[PDB]
Amino acid sequence: HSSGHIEGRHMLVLSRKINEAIQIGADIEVKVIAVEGDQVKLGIDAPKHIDIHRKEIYLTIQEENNRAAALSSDVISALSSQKK
Repeated sequence: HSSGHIEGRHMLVLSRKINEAIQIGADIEVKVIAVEGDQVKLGIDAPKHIDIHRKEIYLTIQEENNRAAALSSDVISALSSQKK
């Protein structure tokens, strides 16, 4: 009550056609290689922790998301139902 509530987790997709691994600031390290149709992308999933950075943000993944962002994919952008 007043916190103590699970605000879930988030996996924010980073598109990288290099299948390299992203190790930033010893907070986030992982390469989850997924099929984006014809694009290969990694994604960072976090237990909704706080995003630590130092001088200049080293993440820019979950701090762009942290709830519901659309990077290197664009789910629906305008009209999330898509009028069909």
